[PDB]
Parts: sequence; structure tokens; C-alpha cells
Amino acid sequence: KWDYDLRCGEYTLNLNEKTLIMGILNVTPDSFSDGGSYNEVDAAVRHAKEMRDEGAHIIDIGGESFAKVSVEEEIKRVVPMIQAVSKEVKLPISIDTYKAEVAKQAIEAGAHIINDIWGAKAEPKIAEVAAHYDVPIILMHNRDNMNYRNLMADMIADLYDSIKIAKDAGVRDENIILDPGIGFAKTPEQNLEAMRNLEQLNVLGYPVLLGTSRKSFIGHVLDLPVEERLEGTGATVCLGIEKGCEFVRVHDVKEMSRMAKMMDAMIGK
Amino acid sequence: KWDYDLRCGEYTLNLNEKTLIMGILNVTPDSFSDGGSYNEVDAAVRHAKEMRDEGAHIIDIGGESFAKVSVEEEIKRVVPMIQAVSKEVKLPISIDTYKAEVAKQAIEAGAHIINDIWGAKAEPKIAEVAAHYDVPIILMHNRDNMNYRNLMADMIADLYDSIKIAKDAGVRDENIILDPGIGFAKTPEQNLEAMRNLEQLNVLGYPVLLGTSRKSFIGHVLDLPVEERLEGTGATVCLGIEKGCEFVRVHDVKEMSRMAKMMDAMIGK
Ligand SMILES: CNc1nc(N)[nH]c(=O)c1[N+](=O)[O-]
Ligand SMILES: CNc1nc(N)[nH]c(=O)c1[N+](=O)[O-]
Repeated sequence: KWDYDLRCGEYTLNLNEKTLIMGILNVTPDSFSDGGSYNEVDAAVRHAKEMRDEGAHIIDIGGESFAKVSVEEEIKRVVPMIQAVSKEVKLPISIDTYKAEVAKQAIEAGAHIINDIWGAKAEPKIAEVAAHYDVPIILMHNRDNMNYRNLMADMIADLYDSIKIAKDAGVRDENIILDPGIGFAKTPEQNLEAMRNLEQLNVLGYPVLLGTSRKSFIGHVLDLPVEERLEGTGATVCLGIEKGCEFVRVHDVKEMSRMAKMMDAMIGK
Repeated sequence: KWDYDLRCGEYTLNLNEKTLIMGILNVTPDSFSDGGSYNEVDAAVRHAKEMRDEGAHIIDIGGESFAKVSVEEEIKRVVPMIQAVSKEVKLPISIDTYKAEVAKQAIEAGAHIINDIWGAKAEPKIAEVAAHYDVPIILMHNRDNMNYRNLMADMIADLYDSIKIAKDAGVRDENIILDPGIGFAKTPEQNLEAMRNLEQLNVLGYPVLLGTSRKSFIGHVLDLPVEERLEGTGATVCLGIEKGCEFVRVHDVKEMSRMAKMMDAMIGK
């Protein structure tokens, strides 16, 4: 399906061999620090190690989500975490940020991939940062409103607008990944419709990452709280893989890695 | 999709509303009994109650699987269990047997559905029993050999041979359910191919039940023992539902009911 691998500097990810698991780093800050304090960084490193041991392929690290923080404060949180994880855990790191300056400092600190929940629309200079460092960037579907004329047609148009911003900044096709933004600017009903129709995104010709883990729409369907959503997350991961996604972004790496390996064997990936 | 409901005597199962969950009753016999002894029956009733509370729609009960047993001995085991479950748990019961006489006595004891792992081929009179009591019968794909010319084409031919045996005995179309027999007369590789192609079975025009729970092919893929196959079972259940199956036969009812409910919401069932 893919005639290239994802080049992540010292690491390379094959897009044809298996579904790639992105583990969500828990990044809980210490209350009396703005810092790369031992407790907060050590906890993050331990968590990165555990996700690696349970089958993660990428570690996703962010700096907001928790005391309110300015850009300078966000960088001071995320940089020490990227530095320590990048030294201690041999996996590529994605930086979860929509801000150009955070992206830039995170890459300088050791991050390999930019993960942007606003798809280069909140701060278009992030695509300039991406193009310059020659890193993959994930362009997620998101909007400041839910006024769809036609959900899937509109998602694809919106994503194409993100692709144009990136390509116009010099991002190469091989460095673009798309994501439907499940749970962003969508009703519960719309998140289900997007899942049901996820294979449409494949027409744009880029790899697709799916983020559904523990999201409210699963709670809407099952009437279950956040800590009781493993089975529902699982269903979303399996459907996403059947519909052709190359990556899943998940909290529960052990369980979802197993589900994904089984799905891969069945579909012939 | 279906213009009829499954009529199960006092119970009715709708085939359009949700994926139907068949819970596998654990049926462990007491060693010094041939009997409906208290320990063995009480344990079965407790297990049926738990599966009901966790979302099961049907309870599957068998008499072999454990001391060796003749037909008379198999009936003496299963009848007391069917009697007690049928009195205490308000769900339809399927009798897991390929033997005409067991089926007949089980229905007399209160069973609603015949679940036949040999698809009326081991004892064709079982279809006569089915037609007479006007009960649904599950015709599973099975063979005494793995010599396929072409796996899916051969499974469909084999299943059609089962359908012909049932219809020739007077079984009505509305009382036929098919099952691909995952883990029967198939290599691990063939069980994966069958999963990947399960939607072909839908051309025959009958509802489909999928049984994958905890099976060796999942162990083959994940290199995990029987008690560590929940995530793999889950993947198989999700793929089966996406490929249009109406029932799943499972050990872990809580977890698989949740997965199935989420899948149903996504696919628009
Ligand atoms: C950084 N956060 C995310 N990133 C991507 N790419 N997709 C998501 O669904 C989410 N998410 O749900 O939070
Ligand atoms: C009674 N046992 C079964 N019955 C059906 N219908 N399908 C199965 O896969 C199995 N099974 O795997 O054991």
C-alpha cells in the first residue's frame, strides 16, 4: 500500500508491516514547579518505559491538557520530558502542540513528529517548522464550530485545507499524516458517523492516525465512565484498522497492541 | 436486513436491533455423579445468571467437552441443567449437540435452539427433530479433513449441503442459522482467511453466528495462553460484526457485550 517508510531521523517506521501504536504519555505536572522536576519527569519516563515494554511504537508528549500555562511555561514543561524520554526510551516521540514555537523547541529537544490538533490552522507557521526540520506532521481535523452541511464531505475539504497549508510551506507528501479528529467539533452522533465512514479519508492518499481512546462518545454509547471504556475503545480501534488506518493513538497500550496485532493478522496486513 | 424475528417459543429474538450474545455455559461435572447433582447444577445456574446480568441473550449448554460419556450419560448430564436454567434464568437456551436423541430430550427439557457442530451431517435425523419441534438450528461448518481446493468456496458448498439436509427434513428457512466453524477442520492460516472473508457467507441468505472465543488461532497469532485471549477474541468479535454476523458465541460476556454494543452503534445496527 505504501511505497515509502516514515523517516523519523534515527528511527524509521514501516507503514505496511503492522498497525502502529502511539502511546499517550501521562504528563502530570508537579504543583510547585514549572520545571523538569524529578517527580514529574521520573513519572513520565517510567510511563514511557512501560508503554514501550507493552508494544508502543511512538510516544506522544504534550505540555497542556493542571495549572494554566503560557507558551514559555508550556515549553519549560515539555522540553525536559522530551529530553529524558528521548535519552532513556528508544522510540520516536511526537510533540502534541498546535503552536509553532513549542514545536520548534520540542524538535530541538529531541522530538521526531509534530502532532497538531488544529491541523496547522491555529498557527500556520507550524508547517514552516515542520518543513524546515523535515519531520512528519499529523494534521488533525478540527473546527471552532459544528456547522456541517455534510459531515464527511466537509471533513475531507477541511483536511485538504490543512494539506494545502503544509504543502505551501514546503512539507513533503511523505511527511503528512491525517487524522479525522474523533471527539473534536463533532456531536456524539457525528463521531459515530465518522467512524462508520472513515475509509473515505483514504482517497486523499496519506496515512491516517485514529484517536478514539476513552473518549466521551464511547461513554455516550455504553453509559460508562472513563475508566470503564477499554472494550469500547477496543471496538473503535478494530473498526479503524479494518477501515485502513496506519496508526492508533491510545492510553491502554498492552490491550490495544494485542487487539491491533490480531486485527492485522486477520486483514492480512 | 431481516424481515422476520427468530421465534424461540416463549422468547423472540430480533435480528435487526443488536448483535446477539450467546454465552457459553460452564458445565463442569461432579466426579461421583452421573446426575443433576447439586454442586454441578447449582454452579451452572449461577453461571447462567451471571451471563444474563452481563448482557447475554442466549445460553449455550452442552453435555460433552470431564469423564467419558455414552449418549444416555450425556442426556442425564444435560437435561437437569436445561431444566434448572430454564426455570431460573429467563433466556432462550441452545443445546450444543450433534446427536438427534440428545436434541430431542433437550428440547423436551426446555431447550429452544439446536446448536450443531456437525451441521446435521453427523446425524441427519437431528434436522427431523428440528423440523418437528419447529426450533431454530445452527448449522456449523465442519469436516473430518482439511483438504480444501478453495477454502471459502468449499465452506459455502459444505454449508449448502447442510442447508439441503435441513430443508429436505422440513426445516423452514426462518429456523436456519449458519456458522463458519472457526477452529474446526481449519489450519490457523485458514481460520484467519475465513475471518478475512466472512462476509461471503451472507450470500446464502441466512443469519450467521460466529464462534471464536479463546480459540487456538488467537493463541497462534498473539503467542498467548487461553486465559490471556480477551483482546484477541475481541478483535475477532468486532471483525465478525463488521462483516455482518447476527450472533457471537462467547465465554466473556461482560467484555464482549460491551464491544458488540459499541460496534453496533458505529455500523448503524
Ligand atoms: C493530541 N491529541 C490528539 N491527537 C490526535 N492526533 N488525535 C486525537 O484524537 C487526539 N486526541 O484525542 O486528544
Ligand atoms: C458448540 N460449539 C460451537 N458452536 C458453534 N455454533 N460455533 C462454535 O465456534 C463452537 N465452538 O467453537 O465450540
